[PDB]
Amino acid sequence: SMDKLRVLYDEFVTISKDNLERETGLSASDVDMDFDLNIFMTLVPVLEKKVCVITPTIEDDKIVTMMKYCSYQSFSFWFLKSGAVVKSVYNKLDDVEKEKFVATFRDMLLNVQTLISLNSMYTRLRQDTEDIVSDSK
Ligand code: NI
Repeated sequence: SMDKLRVLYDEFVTISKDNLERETGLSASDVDMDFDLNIFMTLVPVLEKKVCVITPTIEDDKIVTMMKYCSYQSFSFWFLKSGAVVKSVYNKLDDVEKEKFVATFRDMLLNVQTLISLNSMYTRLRQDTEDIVSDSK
């Protein structure tokens, strides 16, 4: 599940870096997928509120809208470098790579949705054990 995300995330980063460095002239900072997963998890709720709920059948134009609301300065590889958003990069792509980028972003937000649900199972199992420990004191 982290496995299919790391494929997507690395695609998303390769595409983003190419455009970001070309357009700004600045050098990307180092990738930390884990740091960026946290950022993505904060972001999913805010995209669902700002635009619409994220379902596996969410339409292209809805994703493309969400790309306006995702700031590269928040992520490891672009930390505080410039004001670029994901749409800023979509807009520099040719019409073929636009479809790939929409697919990659959509599929990445889906894997992040499944990562959120798994994480709140891990915390449920942890509460279930913590409740046992304190129900002796
Ligand atoms: Ni290009």
